[PDB]
Amino acid sequence: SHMATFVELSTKAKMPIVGLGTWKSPLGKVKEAVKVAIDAGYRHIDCAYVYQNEHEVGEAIQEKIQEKAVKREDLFIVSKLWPTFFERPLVRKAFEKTLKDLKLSYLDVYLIHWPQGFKSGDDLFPKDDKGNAIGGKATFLDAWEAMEELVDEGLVKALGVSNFSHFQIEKLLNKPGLKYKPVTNQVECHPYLTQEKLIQYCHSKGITVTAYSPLGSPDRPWAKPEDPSLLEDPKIKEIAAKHKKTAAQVLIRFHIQRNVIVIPKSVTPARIVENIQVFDFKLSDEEMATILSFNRNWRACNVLQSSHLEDYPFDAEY
Ligand SMILES: NC(=O)c1ccc[n+]([C@@H]2O[C@H](COP(=O)([O-])OP(=O)(O)OC[C@H]3O[C@@H](n4cnc5c(N)ncnc54)[C@H](OP(=O)(O)O)[C@@H]3O)[C@@H](O)[C@H]2O)c1
Ligand SMILES: O=C(O)Cc1nn(Cc2nc3cc(C(F)(F)F)ccc3s2)c(=O)c2ccccc12
Ligand code: NA
Repeated sequence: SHMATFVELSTKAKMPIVGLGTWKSPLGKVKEAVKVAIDAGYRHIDCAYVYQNEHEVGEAIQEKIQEKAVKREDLFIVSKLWPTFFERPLVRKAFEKTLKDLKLSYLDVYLIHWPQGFKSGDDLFPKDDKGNAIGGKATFLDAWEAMEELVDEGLVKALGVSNFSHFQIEKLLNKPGLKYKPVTNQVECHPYLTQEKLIQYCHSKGITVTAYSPLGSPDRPWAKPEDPSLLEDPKIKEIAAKHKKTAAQVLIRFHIQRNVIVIPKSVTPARIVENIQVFDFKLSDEEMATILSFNRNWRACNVLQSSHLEDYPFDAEY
């Protein structure tokens, strides 16, 4: 039995510092993955409408609660609002489908998945005659206002953002009539993209950071052979070998020691367990400084041609 350390949010709620990622977790395999995770002691599950497996995640959670392996109050479930649903009636609807699929009566955190709004419709990635993203009318500011109502009604404990630059967070924080603040900013983070300035900014505002693709997302479709590879990095493995841990475990522990929440994905039971056995060792300061020095500003998660739309986040330095 394992328990991830808690990171305290500005709402005083306690967010487990390690969680289970579920993107690319196939139907069939994801339900068992969630169950294994829960038995191992995971309490934080990272989900999303756009991952299209929330119902199987729902099945697993429901079955675990019923068989009394875990209570709802101790689970920490996060999901996200996809950019094609920023318009107010759509925000409520998408949230309702997410909540239904997950068989929950409330979410612990509901995130804006990406800052840029997309054209509404029966289409997740609307594009033009080329492959250019088509933007929508409603902005993340519009969306947030609708999301704030979910909090007012007790349907969501807290709100957050994902893939936001500090400029975009500045925009949200200075928004007139702001009712709720983001408790986290979920962004790609790993030794090739250390996010030093964005983490500094977020923490200075009482906003935690959730590190996604911490293993370099080797199963991302668009991966290309020349693309860097964290898990195969010999310097990483070298440090791993020293602590009698795997490369993955070092890549997870890295975030823990920056007080950054981290959500590695796996559907392999052995790996799921391995990924949470990271509270029995420490990386030295020298090791941390070394790992930080690997920064290459390389984004594994940057495949969509969307730099023309107004709220594209990665043009900003941070
Ligand atoms: N925009 C966003 O908000 C956003 C974007 C990307 C990701 N995320 C979230 O963050 C999660 C993690 O990111 P990601 O899924 O891109 O990638 P990731 O966690 O960096 O890497 C997942 C890959 O690593 C493998 N793996 C897992 N544990 C391992 C271990 N101990 N040793 C070796 N290989 C291991 C997995 O294999 P198996 O499954 O075959 O074991 C899988 O192929 C996502 O699932 C999602 O929840 C959010
Ligand atoms: O979404 C995940 O969790 C993983 C994720 N990432 N990406 C890369 C993306 N790049 C974006 C850029 C914008 C932008 F805001 F920049 F316009 C908006 C939306 C996206 S999706 C995908 O293309 C994708 C496809 C299916 C399922 C998940 C994903
Ligand atoms: Na990492």
